[PDB]
Amino acid sequence: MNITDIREQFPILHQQVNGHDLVYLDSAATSQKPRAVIETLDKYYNQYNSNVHRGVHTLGTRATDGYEGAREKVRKFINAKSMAEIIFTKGTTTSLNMVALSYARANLKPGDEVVITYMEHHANIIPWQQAVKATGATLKYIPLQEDGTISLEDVRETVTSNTKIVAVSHVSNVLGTVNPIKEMAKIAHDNGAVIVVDGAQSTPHMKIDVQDLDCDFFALSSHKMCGPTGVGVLYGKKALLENMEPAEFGGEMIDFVGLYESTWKELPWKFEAGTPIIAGAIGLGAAIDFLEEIGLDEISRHEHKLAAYALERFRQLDGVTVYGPEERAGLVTFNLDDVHPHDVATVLDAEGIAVRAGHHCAQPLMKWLDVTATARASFYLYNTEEEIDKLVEALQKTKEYFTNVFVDLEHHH
Amino acid sequence: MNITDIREQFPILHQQVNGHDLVYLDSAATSQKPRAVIETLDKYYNQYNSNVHRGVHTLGTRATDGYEGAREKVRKFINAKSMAEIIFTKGTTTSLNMVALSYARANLKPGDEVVITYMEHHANIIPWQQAVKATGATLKYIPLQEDGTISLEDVRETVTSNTKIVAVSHVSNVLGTVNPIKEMAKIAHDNGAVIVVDGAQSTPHMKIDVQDLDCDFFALSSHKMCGPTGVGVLYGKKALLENMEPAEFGGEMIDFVGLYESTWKELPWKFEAGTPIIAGAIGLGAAIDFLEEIGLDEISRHEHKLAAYALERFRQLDGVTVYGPEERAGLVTFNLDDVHPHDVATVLDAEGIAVRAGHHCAQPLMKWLDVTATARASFYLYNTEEEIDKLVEALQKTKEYFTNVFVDLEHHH
Ligand SMILES: Cc1ncc(COP(=O)(O)O)c(/C=N/[C@H](CS)C(=O)O)c1O
Ligand SMILES: Cc1ncc(COP(=O)(O)O)c(/C=N/[C@H](CS)C(=O)O)c1O
Repeated sequence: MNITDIREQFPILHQQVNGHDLVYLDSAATSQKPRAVIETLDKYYNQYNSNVHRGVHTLGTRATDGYEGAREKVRKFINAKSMAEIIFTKGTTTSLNMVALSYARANLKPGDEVVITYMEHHANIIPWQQAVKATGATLKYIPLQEDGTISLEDVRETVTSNTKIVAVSHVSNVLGTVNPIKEMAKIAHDNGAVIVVDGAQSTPHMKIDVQDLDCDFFALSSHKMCGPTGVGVLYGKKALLENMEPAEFGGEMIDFVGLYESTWKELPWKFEAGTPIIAGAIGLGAAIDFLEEIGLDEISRHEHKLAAYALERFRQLDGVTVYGPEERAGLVTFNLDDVHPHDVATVLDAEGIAVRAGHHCAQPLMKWLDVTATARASFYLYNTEEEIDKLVEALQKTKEYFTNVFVDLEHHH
Repeated sequence: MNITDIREQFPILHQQVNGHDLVYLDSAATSQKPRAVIETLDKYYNQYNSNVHRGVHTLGTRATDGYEGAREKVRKFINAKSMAEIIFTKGTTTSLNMVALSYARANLKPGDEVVITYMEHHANIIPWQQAVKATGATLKYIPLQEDGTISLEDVRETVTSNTKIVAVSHVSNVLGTVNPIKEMAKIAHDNGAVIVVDGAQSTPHMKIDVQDLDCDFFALSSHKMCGPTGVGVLYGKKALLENMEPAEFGGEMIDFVGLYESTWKELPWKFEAGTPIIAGAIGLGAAIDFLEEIGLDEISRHEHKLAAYALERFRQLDGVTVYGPEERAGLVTFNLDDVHPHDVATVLDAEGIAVRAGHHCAQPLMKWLDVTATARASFYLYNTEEEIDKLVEALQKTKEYFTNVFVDLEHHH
């Protein structure tokens, strides 16, 4: 795995910001794309764009074969058994809302529980809050251990015979924790519940095999895994999708439409109403080909190396707190003592470094952490240890800078 | 308006299919894109892709300014009063489903009516069938005149004081009829109902001014108007959106998230959950700049010329039926006597010509027309009368060809 040759494929990395080489450490907010994906979108619009299915003309057939070809690439990439289980959506958030509307609101009654965790992103909280309110069910939270991991004993305790859905992140976008999803799915299934996995932050960075995880649903976003914006996938086991009703209705997802009643197409098209995200899905297929050629296990190994390096170097800084466990995915969320993280991010961008500040769409977790906001640097296959050095040197300088302005200000008054 | 200079901007037009120059007459299924839009997507991914809002770093700020900049371009393009009324969605179909879920299912009771028309596309039928079933309301259809137009007297008769929603196409994707939306909105409003306008086939081809139409909601798709796939808009009057709940829930559309309850952001972001369709929406902004530079009234005038030319030349063909009115948008749906339209489309694609065959997502209309399927040639700003000549010459040849094989076959047996 040669990071020079990989970085050469991403045109956006090669520019300056504020007079310094760009150091992009915000891939958990969104990833950058390689020429193979951008040129796949260009070839689509320059050569074979047309609407898909009912192919009667040559371009239509090429676009349809491109779109359904990318569906098979996704199926193989997450090792689903069938294309019927792969639905294209606009992103993880819409995929999780479809499960909450079509599966939860059909299957919850008073007394039933949906169980989630305090580290969930909003997209894997709010649809369940609304689904339990619609149905009179109960929402419950699995508690976290002090390092931000989940114990399977707390899972066993929280999940009961009244639990119908457990919904949990594969990897946290704030703590970097990799949750024990395969063992959580066994506990859910032992209690008669399904498990819904939010895979937005695991899919780009490590191999996913839905048959080994035995998850009932799994959701992911293209824009975090070198693919186009505006596209995602919902995987669900075929026997559950077959019994769920559509979340949206219109052309392409019907078989017969009468004045008052309609019948639906087979899977997966039952869940894809209207003209689909044709270019984006073909571009996500190209992103998967690109990542597979590098190797997801190679990419996870490089991120293990960068995360171990970063946590060591952050422990060299005084006055910095990092949240979450030592064993983790490729990201570090932190705060500097006495500097607001938005000001940390502002000053780092003046040195060319892009990180994110705020609650990262996880307000209940920030409350658990007893902070109002954090800064996060996150890594992917095109980042290097030299970029981590630049980050830790800039945080040192930021600390000294805010120390010096404070000392100066205090002496002034 | 110079069609040579416009066609030079669309790289896809310049190729052969089956050894003949491509003649693309399927823009009502999807439009082709000019280099200005494809290069806007390339510049986004090559230079300033990042996630949007809470901008702390330079690329994030550029992408956010691009995305919200395209929102203002849309506002001005349809003459909405505020960006709060412009919501980005994945397409017309999702925009109409959001009104059916968030407005209709909140506002219908037994005895209330939703009124639509027999020429509606499925995307403006099925969400209302489901919304009235969910609520116990009643679905009613405005009947059509014999040429496939709607009389305002039938509108007045169908719409009653129990009607809460009238939903109607601006332009039919099969008949080419341009419906009298501004006068239908007055009739709806006089009865206490809102009007929902499906503008998928009008927006690409003629100026839209939502203040003059006085529509309460209006839905459109980027891919039909020279823009990227996977993106659309829902416009709704601000006072109606402010009272509607979100259709999907997650990050970006909240203000506060507690364990069990959340509060929503202001408009329009209340309706945009999760990472948005960043590249696609910036590319739809480029498509609008491109169309505005040509002039929507110029484009409508060129399509009036092509449609008048086509209807005259089709009346030169024996054994061909065209459906719908003489005054129409830029499309012609037809059948050849005794040839199935799928075989018409197959044979035309052997001469390089792309048209569409089937029910065009309007099965109740096909039943009204007493056919099971039709062929459709549809035009846009890059098509010419020479392409119509090629179409009518090929239909003549198709007719003779099927005549000759039949005569031959009959003599054989
Ligand atoms: C664990 C996890 N779950 C769901 C989401 C929502 O994904 P999206 O915004 O692509 O719909 C995300 C996206 N998180 C944001 C922006 S992707 C971030 O971490 O900056 C996520 O990380
Ligand atoms: C009048 C009208 N209403 C709604 C739609 C659905 O638009 P989309 O598929 O972009 O969600 C369409 C799209 N019609 C199809 C494919 S765009 C066609 O006519 O071939 C339409 O024409």
